[PDB]
Amino acid sequence: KITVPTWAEINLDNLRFNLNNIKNLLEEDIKICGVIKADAYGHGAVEVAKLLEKEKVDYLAVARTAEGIELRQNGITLPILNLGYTPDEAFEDSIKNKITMTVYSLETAQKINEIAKSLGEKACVHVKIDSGMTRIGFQPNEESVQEIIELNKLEYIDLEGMFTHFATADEVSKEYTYKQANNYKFMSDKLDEAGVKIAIKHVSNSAAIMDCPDLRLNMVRAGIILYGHYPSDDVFKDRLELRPAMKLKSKIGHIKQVEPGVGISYGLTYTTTGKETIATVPIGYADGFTRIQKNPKVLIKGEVFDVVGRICMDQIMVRIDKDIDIKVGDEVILFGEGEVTAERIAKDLGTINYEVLCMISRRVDRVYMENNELVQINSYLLK
Amino acid sequence: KITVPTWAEINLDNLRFNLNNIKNLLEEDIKICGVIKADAYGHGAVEVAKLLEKEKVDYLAVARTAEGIELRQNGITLPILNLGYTPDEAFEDSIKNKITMTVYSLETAQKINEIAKSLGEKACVHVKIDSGMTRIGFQPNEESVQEIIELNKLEYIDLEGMFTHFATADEVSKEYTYKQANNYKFMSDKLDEAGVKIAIKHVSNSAAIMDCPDLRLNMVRAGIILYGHYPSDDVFKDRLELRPAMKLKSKIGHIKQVEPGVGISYGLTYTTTGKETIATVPIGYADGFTRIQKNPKVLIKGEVFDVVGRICMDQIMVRIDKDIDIKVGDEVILFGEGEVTAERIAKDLGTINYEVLCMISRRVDRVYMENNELVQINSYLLK
Repeated sequence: KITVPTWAEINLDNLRFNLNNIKNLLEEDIKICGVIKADAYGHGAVEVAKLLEKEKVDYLAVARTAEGIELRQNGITLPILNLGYTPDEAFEDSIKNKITMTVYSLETAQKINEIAKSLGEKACVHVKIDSGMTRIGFQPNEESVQEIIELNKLEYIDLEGMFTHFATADEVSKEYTYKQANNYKFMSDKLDEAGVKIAIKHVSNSAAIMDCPDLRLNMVRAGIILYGHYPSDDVFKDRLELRPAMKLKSKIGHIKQVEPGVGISYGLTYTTTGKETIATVPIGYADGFTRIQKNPKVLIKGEVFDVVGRICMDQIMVRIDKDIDIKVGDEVILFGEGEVTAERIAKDLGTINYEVLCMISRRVDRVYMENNELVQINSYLLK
Repeated sequence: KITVPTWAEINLDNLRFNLNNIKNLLEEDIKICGVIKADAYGHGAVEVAKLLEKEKVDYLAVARTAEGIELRQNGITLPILNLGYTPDEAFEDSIKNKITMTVYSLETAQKINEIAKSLGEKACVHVKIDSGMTRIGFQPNEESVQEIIELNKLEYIDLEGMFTHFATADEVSKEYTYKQANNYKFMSDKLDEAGVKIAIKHVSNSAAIMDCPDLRLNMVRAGIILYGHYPSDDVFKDRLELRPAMKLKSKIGHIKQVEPGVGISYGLTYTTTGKETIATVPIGYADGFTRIQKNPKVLIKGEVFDVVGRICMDQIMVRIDKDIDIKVGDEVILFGEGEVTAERIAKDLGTINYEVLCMISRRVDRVYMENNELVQINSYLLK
């Protein structure tokens, strides 16, 4: 089966578990969007979507046209929303591929409308509101109320949805978040006033789903929690119980004994003290195991070990100070188990777990496990 | 043509320029191995090999079996070396695809042979000597020589080459490097003494190529210089002229004016002081524009601007203070031009230009320019 040295193992049961737990927090009538943007946060968008189809999620969310197109190429039938910007050049492909678009200007809706009209297709859109992330969206005002009314008028535009996103929900203070909600409420009340039916309204991310039950609306958007990681440590964790789905793994490729005072790797930034046992592992920075780390660690045979020297593009060196029966080809865990977590690496980096998950590079095959079985291998390099 | 928001643009003319100069440094006998591990350090391996084949390089190098196989699968016929570890699981595929394997043990060589025997195909190998980077390779001792002698005696092994790698060649002092060279010399002398023929002997990287003219053997391996970047700032730069080949480009997707005192993006880490023009660009950390950056910058319409806020997965915010005529849709350059360099980003990060080049995500399409013409677009996601 696995012919790569380094790979990412995704446990399907875990995803199933997480989602079901997610469901137990929701009333029968709240739609779930599974956010699988960025190759499903590194987990593999196509496979996750398949799973999400099996489990009857309502919506899928992507960041890019191609990302959605990818799923469609692989026979995904669920509804897809592109959470972000769609260049004019992609409008036509979006329509043809049934990618719901996000819009924050009437101008855009008009170009889209022109294209759909040409194709004799109604193009479906979701309107973003800027409630204070200040990233994309209509500003929450009367003009924008009018602009939206005009938008909804266009034929060849089906204004399915309206949504906003939250800056601060993962944090302890929800003041900004509720303030963000009112601004959305303002847009909602007004368009409703003007008789504009928007079928799906949604504002909640993972943190909001956990922390903020009064914010359901039509749909919620789950991202990180789907993969068994928390948004922050300040969310109400007891509310939702999670297993991480991913392990980053590798194999010992060389092991040897090194004399005292020998330097390792580029720059010779480490030297052995005494005779040391050194294992080389074929993962490096170009796999997404970043050189920036500083206190990089690995798990072998249940023991944590320090990565010594400079991390190379394709390789790392590890010191074996505990004594254990190891040999070339034994498995190594970079994160995903025990003490080695995406969270740990992230803290060391000063980034967030989301980035570390996303970091896994193209050449790392994604290997899928179900009921403790290898069920699927995906290469991004090979046919 | 380009339907993606964010792409990497590769100038072939630049690679050709870079190679030529490199070629200009060498005798009419010294082989070049084009080192294209990690998707050609991110520039797209297949396309880069194609060019390399066109300009007649001798050998190609990669980090993984699949990287080699990807090339083969794309019609590349040049000899390929996997500089790294090969798993047992991958031996059959290497033999079949004409991938030269690096070997640093007799035991692994026997295993290869046994496999080569059953396929009826001679398996071609290069032996790695550990001369002081302590990564992979034989220890340079007599016992090693003996084994190599033994190795060479195996039937479906063609021992084509021997090589080592340098830790500190990019440094001002070359004491370690020459020290490393001697160890190799030792191995090479002993083996000649034993009459083991060894067709290609090689040790030099880009740095050695530039500064260490005496270390050509049969072949030198060029990586970083091929892409028009320097291994370190301490090399003899003026001995080789380079143009960088890659540009990370995105497009403006939202512009707005922001009231004073208003927070942007995650955790509201930036607050607006007065009325500020803010552009939203569809690149983020999951494209490899890492969140880790303390001082992210972007260049638009000739001018550099600060990225403001925490970087998102797929999005950033840019503060436009100087006045220029900009329109949603206009191009944005993250790196590859002028003041915005990979080196800058690297310095900020605390890393090296090599990692930045590598960080480019799967979803960033690779766009190839020749003669000021777009000539090829590549999606890693579609088709």
